[PDB]
Amino acid sequence: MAKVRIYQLAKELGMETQELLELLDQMGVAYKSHASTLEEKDAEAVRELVKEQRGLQEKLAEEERRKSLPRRPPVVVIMGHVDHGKTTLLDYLRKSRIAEKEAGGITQHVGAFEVKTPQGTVVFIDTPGHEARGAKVADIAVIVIAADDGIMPQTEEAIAHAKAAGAKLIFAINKIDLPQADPEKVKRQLMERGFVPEEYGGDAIVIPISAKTGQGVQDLLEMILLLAELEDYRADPNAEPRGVILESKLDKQAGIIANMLVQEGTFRVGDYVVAGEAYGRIRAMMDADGNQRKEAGPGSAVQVLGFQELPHAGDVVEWVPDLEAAKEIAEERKEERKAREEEEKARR
Ligand SMILES: Nc1nc2c(ncn2[C@@H]2O[C@H](COP(=O)(O)OP(=O)(O)OP(=O)(O)O)[C@@H](O)[C@H]2O)c(=O)[nH]1
Ligand SMILES: [Mg+2]
Repeated sequence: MAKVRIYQLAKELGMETQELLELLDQMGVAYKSHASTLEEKDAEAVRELVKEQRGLQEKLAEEERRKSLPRRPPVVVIMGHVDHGKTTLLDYLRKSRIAEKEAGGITQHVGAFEVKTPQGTVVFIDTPGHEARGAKVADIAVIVIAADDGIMPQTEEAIAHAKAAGAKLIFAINKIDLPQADPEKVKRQLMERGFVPEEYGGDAIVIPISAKTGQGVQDLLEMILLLAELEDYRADPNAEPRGVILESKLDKQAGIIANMLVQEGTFRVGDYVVAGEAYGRIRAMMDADGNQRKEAGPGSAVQVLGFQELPHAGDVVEWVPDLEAAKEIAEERKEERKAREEEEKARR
């Protein structure tokens, strides 16, 4: 130092000889060999210019990986005709989820539950129902058909709903344990309706299963996760929090509560949110496993406390910066709802 030789400075910077010589050439600093001596002006300039380029590349790298978003579990709705085994399938799926013991894990109903597999986690919507807009909830819809019954128009219509809901269809032929079961009949029904099973070279997905047995139900999961990978579901935990109201109700010893599914961003306790005209602050959050949750990320379905009113199902839960923002946004929707219902006076 004062003055330093190039081979010494290179050892300081953990740098290769030719690397530093290349760099010096760029800078316009003349030398002879790496044995040559550097002026302190040049040396300090090198020390600094090395810092820039290094930090910059780490900056370029860090901002490159964040460009790639974390994945999210698939959200799955189960549908079908009455008696076709919908509920039993749902109920079974719960039972397979804790294969261990009580509890622990109060297993409270947050409007959805998660089935964790060695492949990955699947989010199943658990709530009514028959289904009788709103915001997109399920990525995947599972259309259940009894093998001993087959395709009713009810099933046909539950199919067209999921297509209007933008959900990828998965057909499950159920009750295959019955002697009067006819899975082939159902395939022909699906085909004549324009859904061609993969085995026949079409894009339709058909998994035979028994909600009674548990037979092939494992296959159904692997396929969901499979199609999930095909669709590559992902969400940004850092975006402005966005979610959807599954169900909202009243526990008299509690008061207004809401079951919410998180889609984008991360909700936290203390956040102000507005769902439709409903709003409030988040006092607490509780998951399917019962834990009191500080934060909720995409795929998380949680119990929410602190809404002022009961929010409508399927409404979008959206983060807001403060209480005054919640009021104004929620109120503005009320005015239009009110006044446009007086547009519903005449003549409609
Ligand atoms: N043999 C057989 N019976 C089943 C199977 N799955 C469901 N069931 C029977 O189907 C009957 C009613 O179907 P659920 O499982 O309750 O489905 P669900 O509640 O009727 O569905 P929705 O009426 O549309 O609400 C029950 O008696 C079940 O025992 C199955 O995989 N095999
Ligand atoms: Mg039922």
